[PDB]
Amino acid sequence: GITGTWYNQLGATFIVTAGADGALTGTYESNAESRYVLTGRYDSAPATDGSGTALGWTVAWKNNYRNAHSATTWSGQYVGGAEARINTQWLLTSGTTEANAWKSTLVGHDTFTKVKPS
Amino acid sequence: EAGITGTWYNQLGATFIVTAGADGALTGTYESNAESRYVLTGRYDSAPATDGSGTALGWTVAWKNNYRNAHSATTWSGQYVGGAEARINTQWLLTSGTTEANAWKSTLVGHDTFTKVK
Amino acid sequence: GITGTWYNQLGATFIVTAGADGALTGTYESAVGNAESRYVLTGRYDSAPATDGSGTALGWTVAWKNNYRNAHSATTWSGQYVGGAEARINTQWLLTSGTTEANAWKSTLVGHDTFTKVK
Amino acid sequence: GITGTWYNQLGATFIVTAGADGALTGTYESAVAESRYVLTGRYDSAPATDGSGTALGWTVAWKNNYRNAHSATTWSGQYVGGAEARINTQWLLTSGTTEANAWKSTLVGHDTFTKVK
Repeated sequence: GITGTWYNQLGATFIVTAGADGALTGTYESNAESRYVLTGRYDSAPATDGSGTALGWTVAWKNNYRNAHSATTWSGQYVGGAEARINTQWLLTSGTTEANAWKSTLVGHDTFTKVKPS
Repeated sequence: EAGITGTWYNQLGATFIVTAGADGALTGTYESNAESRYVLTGRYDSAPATDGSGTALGWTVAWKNNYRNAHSATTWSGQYVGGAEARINTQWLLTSGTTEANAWKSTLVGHDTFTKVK
Repeated sequence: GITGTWYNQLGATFIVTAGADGALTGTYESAVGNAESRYVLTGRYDSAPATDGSGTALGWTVAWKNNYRNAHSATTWSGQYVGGAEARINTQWLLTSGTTEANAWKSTLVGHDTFTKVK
Repeated sequence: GITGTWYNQLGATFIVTAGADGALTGTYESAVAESRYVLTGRYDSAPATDGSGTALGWTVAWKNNYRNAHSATTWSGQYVGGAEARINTQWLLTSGTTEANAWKSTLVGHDTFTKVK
């Protein structure tokens, strides 16, 4: 299932818990210095025709050591299987002035698995 | 104060009801009637820069409630811009649960803007 | 309907021609209008849209190199033209910058632009 | 290093020429003959020589003489050279829609192409 410790293709660590009511809660680490709170939602009653499980979550990149004045949201689906994975697309929006709002948002794609790259 | 807590309306008649807590959290509901209401959660920067920049945030809605399930989730990533005409400018990703064969068509992308009045 | 001069919300200027079975050509520049700010674009559109009231799908690219400047990057816009009532072109875009592999995660910006034949 | 034939993992093939002027022109076959479409776009014809990749983008409108999906895809990305050359992209697919359905007009995704079939 979704609950557990996941790693993306860059070594970041996604420690998540999926609650019964549809919640996602946890920590995202890019040690404690580099660790941040997360929260999100997931479809707690997915289709039964082979489709994956829809979900999303948010990290604001502030903690007690640093603040980058930004937030990433990941939107994706869990795909169960021999090598379970969470395939996401993400949007990183930074706090900008109006003048710089056109370049406020980065987009990318993260694949999470249970194994950490070397 | 952060200025985010309250009711927000988008360009299509949707209604976003949120509370911004002291620990950086966003919680609330997103709706159109009970059949159209859904839970949300997210994060925001509680210590934004003081150089005129907006306030980074993000939130997620999974499209299941007690009355229906679209096997889908939307994440909104963006920033709060205070002032007379406060607004929250976002970009969103809607991922549907799909089979892998159909995964290429799993994610819709768009943008929404929210205001305090309709 | 697509052939013409369009402007986005930030005042960029898009001069485009739609050819017989689907080509888009033209140029893209800044509202300042200096030549150092002008770039080539190319793209495609649907030359036989539906007859049910739906818009016309299209897209194009600009690489941000010209004779004066090189940002080592490129934007693509994807959208639809919808006619009558004041023609509009509603788009989403992607800007990719050349990066080392180590920085590829930060290579791409996303946004949206709406163009009208009015400034 | 861009000119030639590129493949994805979905059975798509495209043949492109990277012109000395920055143009990209070619054909995109969505299914390995009634499935071929024109492609055109642009790329950075003087990239850096510091390890960075080469920026590029292209479009395909899904109409040909035999069929028409009333839609178009744009890919934005970069070429990475070397023994193991790649084109790494993000893409957007927009369909023609009525305004009532415009909220659902655009799909987003990513695709990587290689020189090895």
